[PDB]
Amino acid sequence: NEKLATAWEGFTKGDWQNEVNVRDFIQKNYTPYEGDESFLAGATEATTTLWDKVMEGVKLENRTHAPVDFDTAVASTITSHDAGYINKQLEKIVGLQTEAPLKRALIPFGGIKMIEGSCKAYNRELDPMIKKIFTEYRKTHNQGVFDVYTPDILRCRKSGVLTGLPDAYGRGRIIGDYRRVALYGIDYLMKDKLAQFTSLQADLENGVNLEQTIRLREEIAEQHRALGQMKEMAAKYGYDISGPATNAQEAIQWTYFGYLAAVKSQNGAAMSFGRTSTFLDVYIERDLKAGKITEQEAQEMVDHLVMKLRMVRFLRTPEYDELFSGDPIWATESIGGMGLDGRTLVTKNSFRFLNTLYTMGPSPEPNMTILWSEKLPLNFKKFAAKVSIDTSSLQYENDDLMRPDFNNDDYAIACCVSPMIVGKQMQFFGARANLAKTMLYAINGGVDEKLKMQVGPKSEPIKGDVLNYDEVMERMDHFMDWLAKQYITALNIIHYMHDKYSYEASLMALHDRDVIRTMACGIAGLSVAADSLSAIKYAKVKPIRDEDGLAIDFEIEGEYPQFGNNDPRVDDLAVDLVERFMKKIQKLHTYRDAIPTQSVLTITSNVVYGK
Amino acid sequence: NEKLATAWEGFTKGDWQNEVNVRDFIQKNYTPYEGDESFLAGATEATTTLWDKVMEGVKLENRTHAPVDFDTAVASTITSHDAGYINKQLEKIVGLQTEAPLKRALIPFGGIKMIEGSCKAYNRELDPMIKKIFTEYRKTHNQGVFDVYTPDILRCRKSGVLTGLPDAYGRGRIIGDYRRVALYGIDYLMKDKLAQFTSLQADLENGVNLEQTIRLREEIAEQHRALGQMKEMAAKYGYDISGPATNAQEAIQWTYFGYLAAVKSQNGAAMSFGRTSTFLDVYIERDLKAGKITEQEAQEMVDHLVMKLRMVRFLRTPEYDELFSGDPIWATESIGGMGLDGRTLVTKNSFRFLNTLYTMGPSPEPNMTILWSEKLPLNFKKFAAKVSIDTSSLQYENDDLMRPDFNNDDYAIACCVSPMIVGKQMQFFGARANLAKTMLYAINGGVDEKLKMQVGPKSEPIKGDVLNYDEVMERMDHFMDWLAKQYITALNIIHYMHDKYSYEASLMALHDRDVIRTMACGIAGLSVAADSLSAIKYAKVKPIRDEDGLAIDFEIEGEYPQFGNNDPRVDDLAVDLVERFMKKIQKLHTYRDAIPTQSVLTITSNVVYGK
Repeated sequence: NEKLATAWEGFTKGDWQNEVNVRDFIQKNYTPYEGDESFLAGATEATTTLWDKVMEGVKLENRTHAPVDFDTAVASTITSHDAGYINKQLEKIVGLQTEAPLKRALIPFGGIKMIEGSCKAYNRELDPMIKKIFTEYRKTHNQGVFDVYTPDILRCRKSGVLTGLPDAYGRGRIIGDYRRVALYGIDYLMKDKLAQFTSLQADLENGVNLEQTIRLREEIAEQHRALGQMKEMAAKYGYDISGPATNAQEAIQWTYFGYLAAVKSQNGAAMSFGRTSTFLDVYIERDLKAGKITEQEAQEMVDHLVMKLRMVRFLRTPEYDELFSGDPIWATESIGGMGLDGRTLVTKNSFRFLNTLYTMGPSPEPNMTILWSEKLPLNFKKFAAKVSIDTSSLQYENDDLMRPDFNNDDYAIACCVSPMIVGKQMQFFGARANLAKTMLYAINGGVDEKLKMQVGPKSEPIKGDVLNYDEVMERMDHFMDWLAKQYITALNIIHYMHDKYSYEASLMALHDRDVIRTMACGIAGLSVAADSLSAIKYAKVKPIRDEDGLAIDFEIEGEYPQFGNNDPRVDDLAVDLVERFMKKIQKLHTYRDAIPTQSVLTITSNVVYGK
Repeated sequence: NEKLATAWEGFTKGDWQNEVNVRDFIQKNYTPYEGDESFLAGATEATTTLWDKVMEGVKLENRTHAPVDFDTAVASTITSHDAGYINKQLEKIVGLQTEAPLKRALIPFGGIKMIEGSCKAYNRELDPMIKKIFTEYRKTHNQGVFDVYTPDILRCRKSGVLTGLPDAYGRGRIIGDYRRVALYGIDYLMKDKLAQFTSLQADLENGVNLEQTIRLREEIAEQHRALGQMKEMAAKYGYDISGPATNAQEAIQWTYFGYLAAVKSQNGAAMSFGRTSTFLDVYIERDLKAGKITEQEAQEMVDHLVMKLRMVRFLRTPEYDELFSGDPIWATESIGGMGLDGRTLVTKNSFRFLNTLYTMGPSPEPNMTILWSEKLPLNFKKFAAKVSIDTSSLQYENDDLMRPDFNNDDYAIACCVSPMIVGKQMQFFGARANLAKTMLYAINGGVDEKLKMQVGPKSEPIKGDVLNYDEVMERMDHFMDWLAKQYITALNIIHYMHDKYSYEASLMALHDRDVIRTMACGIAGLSVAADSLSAIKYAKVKPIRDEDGLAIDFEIEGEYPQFGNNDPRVDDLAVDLVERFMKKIQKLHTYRDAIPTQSVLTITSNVVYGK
């Protein structure tokens, strides 16, 4: 139409011009780079003054072991907060979660009891109103879940067999395609969602999957709505993103706004930023080959961009705060990799992103993992190696396994869960089922002796001396049957509720209509379970019981292979264990039919050429 | 328990003591009465002073054509309001919706736009907060529906083919069994709901109907919760209803509290009070045959009871206040009838209830319909007749058709919808589909000649200067196909949403676990459609056309049989029409599988006995 023309200028025509197909875009006109870091540009006085200003707050957090500041009366949404800056006139890319830098907000939808816990712990008071609103009017995810939980699930939760269950707040391991905002503009994305909404009208009237169709429709309505609040939010910062980004600054700013909306409305742990570097590099490259921008100017926008990314915070409590234990924010950016066609996806921008670890120093948070492949440009390989040595801040993943695995070169990383083709997959974060604890309970009739609690079904402890691997596994297998039911039942409830009371509209609005859902399951204490199993069949494992007969400790006469030592008879037990569980799980009904998956253990065949 | 023990003092054993079976109770120990109104007792000075006090407010409403007063900042719930009285020292039975008599409240869950409309119309201002809460935090029924509605449905609503759709507030034609509160006490009902909740565990874990089981569980959790807030509410009025009512005053007060909770949390039109008179009469009879109470004292409690019932109000808008199309409150009480065993269910209380039309004068609101049977005691028959002549306030229904029809003697009336066996049935209020308009559109190619807009699928208007019954019906039948899909699709959406955003927890908490749901469909303009069809096949109907060849009127030449008057050649058309539609409808998928029903036209083969 009107806008498209002005801003699409120079871009090699392709499907991405007809349907939301970011992937085709990038592939159609991005510039693979084999050069080296020489072209790089250093920091800026603005960038440095800004970073130092922020650093103040960080130092304050470390020293305090608490948030700089957080709301106690405002319920965050995409548009609840006014614009907020570190230094208006100094920022090239703008946008914060609240009005003040590092000031954490209240995102009540996940659960109110958590917010109370935060207020309590960091010694402040929750505005009685906010509590009333999310107790009597708007039910929270947390509350909804616990209303449906079974006594047994609660019981498993207490013992630890099931752990890390996202039932108190954001489940989030969702990667919305934020590049869309930039590449298409809100208006185009909103019209698209209307076509999606309308495409469901036949099924609705025909009664084909009635209730699921009604749900998908309401969800899309909310997506639409969210996209609209996105413009409102951006507007508060003097920007109108209704149309597609024109220059490299808007491209970056748009993409970030899409993410800012996510970070203002949801509080999940692994809301990856996605695969952006290369995408944005087509906008930067363009403005360079035209004289509109300067390489140092570019670097500066990137520096301000990741700077914000370093600033995203979430109000937690001591336990869950990234400080003590607590999973960190996982704004992950996947870099480089190779396209299915063989060309590398490494771009100038790739170097630019890594460069931020120099310009603004080393930082873990804008968690940048490299999509490593044996065929990445050497200069790039070397640089990463250099950067890693100097900042020890980069992460890596084998692109040579994933690319061919998904048969897609546009996937992104999401922490502690399988990768996802951006905008095409939705992954329900399951937590972890502890197979180590499961094994012990199996041995002890379902009881947790170090707690004197009957967790699983009542059965007889393993009698006799010197544990017999065959018997132990027989017991362990029947117990894994039970555990599979508890675990999947929990996840079924958790995600039904999270979809109802905390639908990630702003992010789902940046996914296709029908996304592939999977129940990302996880396992805890696998190595410990494998070792214990090993010892049982390669040594004299004399159980050491007590008054009641419960295995309290274990004597091992002999030697056995340990986990992490590439020895098959253990790595085999580990593998066996995993598949046994997943096989058990996969026989059960899962909410919305998301297929159970796992990423704790991957198996494969790879040819290594020597000489 | 001790509670039950003393409370059931004298009551005949039965299944009603080991489970919630109000029906068995009543049947097991109630006293059929064949006597006459002589035992009746007149009003009380308290009752009269109270009524007059109230009458003030009524006169105020009539003269003002507006509510006495209504909240503008408080969101009503079961416990949001403090106790409220007319005269705290005079009242024998207590409880009001808000703090002040006839002061209407805000029940935001159904939809906020309606509340705004009320504030606007009766010239007052809605507290900006309440609006924010039910727009950004808690989504309303109304909003949810309109997010899913199709453009087509919208057209039907605007043209009128579909009318009275409950998408702006309470659907309500729900009869919660309020006698339970009295007969069992809250604690017993709460424990019972926890057995119901727990009975769903197996299905949940086994994945049998996963998502429906999760829903039923959350719904029961809410029922439980609601029963709990019921105590809290009653507590504010100095009462503890955790245990079963002991005397006749508590029985009445308990039952009413159950209803008060419904009227404080929901705003549907036909929330019948149920079948209470006879039930309560076993409590009154008991306290009489023991000297604890006096016949005049009894009458007084009843007078205060129905008095409250006369006071229940709901904030609406002009176009929906009782006067205009505005459906009235339908606190209906079903009286008398016969039990399956032949004994009459008419009791001394039956007369007592009718008596309130004398003691406090004639009133339409505590809509008392008599479950008439040829076998009711003559004295009673005469009295009703007398009362009707003097107050013209009684309603009647044929018990001889319903009793045998449901094969149940414990059903209750719900206005403009089929009867329901108390506590066992849930009826989704569908509105009315206008078959008259449907017929005209059929004749006119889908065009509404009045608003000049295509509503149904485009087709050619019937050709010719004279209409041919066979052709008209052929067109009418294909059009009814379309209408059936749109109507049922609308209802599907309406009730999915109403279950999500306005679940009648306090009432559903007084129903069994699994209730039979039906899509109570209705028809508008049937007589008009029948007449028109008649004329087409028994006369000469020539249509007067407009510039687009649409029939804007008709000239009839000759006489045609008219509806009402038993001429079967018109009434057969009406019947044919109804079943044609219902047959069409019943082929479609309905939400939660509620079976479509209708009560606009009943067909019955009746056997009489002469001599």
